[PDB]
Amino acid sequence: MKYMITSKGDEKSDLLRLNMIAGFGEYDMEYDDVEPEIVISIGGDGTFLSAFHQYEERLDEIAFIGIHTGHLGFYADWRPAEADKLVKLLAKGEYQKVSYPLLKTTVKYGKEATYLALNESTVKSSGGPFVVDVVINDIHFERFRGDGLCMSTPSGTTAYNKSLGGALMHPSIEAMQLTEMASINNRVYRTIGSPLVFPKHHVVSLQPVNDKDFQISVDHLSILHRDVQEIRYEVSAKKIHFARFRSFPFWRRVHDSFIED
Amino acid sequence: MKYMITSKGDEKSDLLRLNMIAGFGEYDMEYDDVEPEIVISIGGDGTFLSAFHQYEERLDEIAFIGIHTGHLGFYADWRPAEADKLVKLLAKGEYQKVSYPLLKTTVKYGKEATYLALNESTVKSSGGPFVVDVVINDIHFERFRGDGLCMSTPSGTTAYNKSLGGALMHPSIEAMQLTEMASINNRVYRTIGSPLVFPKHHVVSLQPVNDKDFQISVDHLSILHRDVQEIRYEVSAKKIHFARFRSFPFWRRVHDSFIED
Amino acid sequence: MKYMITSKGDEKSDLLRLNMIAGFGEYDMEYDDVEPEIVISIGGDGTFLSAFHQYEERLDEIAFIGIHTGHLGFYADWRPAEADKLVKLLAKGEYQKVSYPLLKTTVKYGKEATYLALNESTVKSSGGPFVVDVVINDIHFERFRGDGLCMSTPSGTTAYNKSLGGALMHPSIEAMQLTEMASINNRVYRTIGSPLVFPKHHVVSLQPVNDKDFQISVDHLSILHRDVQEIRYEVSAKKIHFARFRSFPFWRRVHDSFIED
Amino acid sequence: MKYMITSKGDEKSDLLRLNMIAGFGEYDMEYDDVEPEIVISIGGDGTFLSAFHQYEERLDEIAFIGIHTGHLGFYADWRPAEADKLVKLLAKGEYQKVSYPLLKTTVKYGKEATYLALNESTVKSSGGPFVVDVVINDIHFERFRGDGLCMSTPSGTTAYNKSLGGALMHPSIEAMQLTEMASINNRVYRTIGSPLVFPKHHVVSLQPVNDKDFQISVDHLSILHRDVQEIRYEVSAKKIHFARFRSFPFWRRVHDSFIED
Ligand SMILES: Nc1ncnc2c1ncn2[C@@H]1O[C@H](CN2CC#Cc3nc4c(N)ncnc4n3[C@@H]3O[C@H](CNC(=O)NCCNC(=O)C2)[C@@H](O)[C@H]3O)[C@@H](O)[C@H]1O
Ligand SMILES: Nc1ncnc2c1ncn2[C@@H]1O[C@H](CN2CC#Cc3nc4c(N)ncnc4n3[C@@H]3O[C@H](CNC(=O)NCCNC(=O)C2)[C@@H](O)[C@H]3O)[C@@H](O)[C@H]1O
Ligand SMILES: Nc1ncnc2c1ncn2[C@@H]1O[C@H](CN2CC#Cc3nc4c(N)ncnc4n3[C@@H]3O[C@H](CNC(=O)NCCNC(=O)C2)[C@@H](O)[C@H]3O)[C@@H](O)[C@H]1O
Ligand SMILES: Nc1ncnc2c1ncn2[C@@H]1O[C@H](CN2CC#Cc3nc4c(N)ncnc4n3[C@@H]3O[C@H](CNC(=O)NCCNC(=O)C2)[C@@H](O)[C@H]3O)[C@@H](O)[C@H]1O
Repeated sequence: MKYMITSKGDEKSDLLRLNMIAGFGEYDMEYDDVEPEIVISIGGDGTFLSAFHQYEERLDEIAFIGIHTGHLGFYADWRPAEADKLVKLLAKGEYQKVSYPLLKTTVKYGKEATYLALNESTVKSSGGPFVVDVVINDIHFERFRGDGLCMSTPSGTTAYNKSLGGALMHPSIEAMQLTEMASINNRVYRTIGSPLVFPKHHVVSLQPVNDKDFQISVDHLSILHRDVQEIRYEVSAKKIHFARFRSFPFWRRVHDSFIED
Repeated sequence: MKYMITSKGDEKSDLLRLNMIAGFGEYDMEYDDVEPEIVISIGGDGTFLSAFHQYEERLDEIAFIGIHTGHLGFYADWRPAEADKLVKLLAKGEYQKVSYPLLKTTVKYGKEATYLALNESTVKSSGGPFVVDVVINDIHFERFRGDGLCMSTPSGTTAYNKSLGGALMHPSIEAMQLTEMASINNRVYRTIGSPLVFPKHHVVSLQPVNDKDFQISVDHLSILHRDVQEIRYEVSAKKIHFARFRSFPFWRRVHDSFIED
Repeated sequence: MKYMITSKGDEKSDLLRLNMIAGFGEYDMEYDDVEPEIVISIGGDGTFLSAFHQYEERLDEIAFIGIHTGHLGFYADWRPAEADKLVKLLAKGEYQKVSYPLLKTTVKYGKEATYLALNESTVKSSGGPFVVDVVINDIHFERFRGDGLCMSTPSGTTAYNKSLGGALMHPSIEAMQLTEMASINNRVYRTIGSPLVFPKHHVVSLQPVNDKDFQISVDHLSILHRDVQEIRYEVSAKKIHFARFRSFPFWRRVHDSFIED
Repeated sequence: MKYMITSKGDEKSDLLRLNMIAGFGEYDMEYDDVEPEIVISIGGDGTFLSAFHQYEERLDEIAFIGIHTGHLGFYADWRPAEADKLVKLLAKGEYQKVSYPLLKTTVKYGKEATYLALNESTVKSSGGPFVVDVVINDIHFERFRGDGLCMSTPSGTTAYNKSLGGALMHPSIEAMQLTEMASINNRVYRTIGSPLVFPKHHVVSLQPVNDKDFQISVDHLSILHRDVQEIRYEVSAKKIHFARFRSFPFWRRVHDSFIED
């Protein structure tokens, strides 16, 4: 159907994109980057992230495919040499779609802004000390003092979540995971420490205690928010759809990226 | 209906059991510890664990209730002073049942033995070095060298799993979580490090590399197994049912047990 | 001899300062905040830190004493009710001095600036990704990718170092300790992970790989540095001297601050 | 002078030993495994550990050298191909000696046994729960509940200590480091969590609370001790001496063993 291709912008990725476009010209494939049904990302995981946010308002109409030009990307699971075979299989169709959960961040002021994340959503202070009350389904759970917090999707658990001590979570689990960044823990201040895994329909809310300015980052897009009254986290109802042409299981993907390949 | 009561065995718990029995005599409640429909545990989490394994062959016919005589137990969420009010509400009935996932361990030899866990199932070596290949859905994932491994249920994540760096997982998530015990990690030997969370129908298998003798512990019941060929982990199809009479959410339970109460 | 007193600035601390000054008027004690020999800090650990940096150019001529107005501070080990007994013992003299090691940070450009730390010296990126080569005594040790790094004094190991997984180190050990902040670790990027403890005369140097702008914080005083060519860490030759009037051992101080008091 | 050579016992190591002996026959070198002045270990770190304990009663009269037949050992820093050049340099002499601190474990009963460790000394329970009071210089510091504890030398910090979260410590620092094994931490039971680094002349003592049987392991030599009244740890006055023929710094050794080589 309709398709488009984003590139990292370097020489290698642009040429691959041009060759794939020329290969798509030899089928009934129309290039359309306004209402594509197939979005192809050529680059790394960052490039795939940019492609996701570029089309986040049409997630139900789009299937994503990643090609990695450098080393294996977690979302870009195709080597450049397989691009010709990918063009052919994609042209025919009859591929199966695979869906991963997403995370919804809502920021309220004193107005409401919402964001969608594929990796994670983190919160820090705008300079001063970060102090927030953590409220789970309207129950006050803890007062957090430290560098910040990170709320991860399942496919995000192998990213920033992993470096903060979080657990790696299979993407068929509709959940989100909260991890701490350097929390204070003494006789006066104490947090849970452990990562927390939340199911669908649970709401985690952050409430300022003193400072109301926070730096919020959704998939490394970092925005300063002033006069913040609440940050709410929940598993989104929207999902990202991947076009898959062969078996590449998640735990094998994890093995290749972290153990050996 | 039919019911029975287990006690920690100390003076305080025995007297509470006797008083509850006398209180049950004033209703249409028959004491039966062969085919009870209600099992009451008076003691700590250990006592509740013993009650679970005592009746693990009738989990679908039984609802559990825990009373804690010492401090708050995670499974024993009733104070002794509320025992009279518990007798009354239980006598009427019309309570709602709450189900938690369980973990199935299978041990093969050179014959098959299976176990059911409510907290976790761990594996260590019988003295020599512990070395196992970790296989996920028939895919070889890693070779583990270290002290041992721990596979946790959701309600178990606040137990041994928590002390090994695992994530705390809400019990409505049908999953199991694998955590490492002091793994070797240098240029020659390397593991994933991070905890792993597996959904229903995923099978994690441990395969010996050299030594075939392992000490396997299911809910602190520790058994030596010789001539072991495989240990398989998967989320059980069986579930434990709790009788609940009021709202005591999991994250509030976690807050009380770890933050403050 | 000569003395001065810094206060947190709230009502409670100002009144305590005024009362101690009036008590010092009844001895041969001259108030002098230009060349004091005794510096008294009334507040928390932050107030003590400010007092240290206010007089860092006369460390060999000054002994410090901390009074904590809120909860126990690690450096402020005197309760306000003991202020009168402290005035008396200090007026007589014949107290013993205790010395803690300090950390020297040197920043080079493309010029040289040096800083002295009592808790720690940390480095982050000015927004972009933080990537530095870590060089130990002119040996290239690792390339670090992550949120940042923290170099701690011994008395600092119970502060930020503690929240990043570092070890707690007795202050009689002339050393410094380096800990990571959320490092990337996969098949392509890998760091040591473990904290590193360095003796006197060892030099740890950070060298930029791409971005040359870093946010450097010495005892929570955070400064942006542009066009950075090198950050060098080493145990200082200067030491801070505490006046002590009774036995309050470090591990007891640690017990009171973290286990129970 | 006098010398002897221990081998791992496999074919490769025995032949190397025989060739080195024949090479030593061509100098004024007498083979003597009763009172050697030079001890050569051919194998891995385990083989070097066995050589250390074989001659622990003559540490001041002996210099050690390790040759690694498999991958790089931390104590065995010579490749087999350099054995001929090692024979020659050792025959001449005029080499410089390098000393590493050691750890002294003392076990008291209801009699006294002492052990010397080069890597570490650990303590576990003989089956039941491990519960000990931790006393630092006669000050009660904490009650530990968990799997066990590990007290490490500096050169041991890259071994078991590393896998338990401890810090890596340069061997010129006369110290010992204590790390936890899976400690219980909730509202009722709490430990320090962080590793602890102790200087020379500090004494750490473990005192049983209930069970008095402990499994104590000194450099992987594991002994059951019954009727235990106290386990005392302190930096030994004895030191191990290494013969060094060229610069191979500790942090380079660490880089090669963990980052890349
Ligand atoms: N302190 C920290 N430690 C560890 N990770 C941290 C971190 N701070 C942020 N992040 C993670 O970077 C994401 C944003 N960036 C693109 C990516 C993607 C990714 N997504 C996944 C996934 N789902 N699973 C497995 N690997 C994944 N990756 C892998 O990360 C490696 C690069 N990481 C870097 O940090 N660069 C420096 C700053 N970031 C960027 O400029 C752009 C690449 O190898 C890439 O392939 C965020 O969304 C965070 O998650
Ligand atoms: N090194 C280690 N560190 C941390 N935990 C470890 C551990 N080794 C094993 N275990 C856990 O003990 C369970 C078995 N025992 C009864 C319990 C239950 C429990 N279940 C839950 C739950 N689901 N959620 C939250 N808290 C829970 N608890 C809390 O543990 C505290 C006691 N722990 C102890 O270890 N005693 C010493 C040895 N064990 C026993 O004799 C009996 C009590 O406070 C009890 O209330 C196992 O199944 C493991 O999980
Ligand atoms: N993410 C993080 N997690 C943990 N600590 C972090 C951190 N970021 C920074 N720091 C540490 O704060 C120091 C600077 N601040 C005064 C202090 C002193 C201190 N010194 C010691 C010591 N030597 N030993 C034991 N406790 C000590 N304390 C204890 O820290 C508690 C407050 N901590 C806070 O963070 N406030 C928010 C930001 N900071 C400030 O505004 C002022 C007080 O209880 C105080 O008594 C820095 O130098 C860092 O070390
Ligand atoms: N759960 C655990 N996780 C991590 N380490 C653990 C551990 N349990 C115990 N140990 C450490 O094994 C030592 C005893 N063994 C010889 C060694 C030496 C060593 N010494 C050093 C040093 N100073 N610095 C850096 N590396 C060093 N090594 C490296 O350890 C690798 C093997 N480790 C193994 O465990 N084998 C299984 C059991 N042990 C043995 O049969 C024999 C080899 O690569 C060897 O070269 C102990 O003394 C402990 O320290």
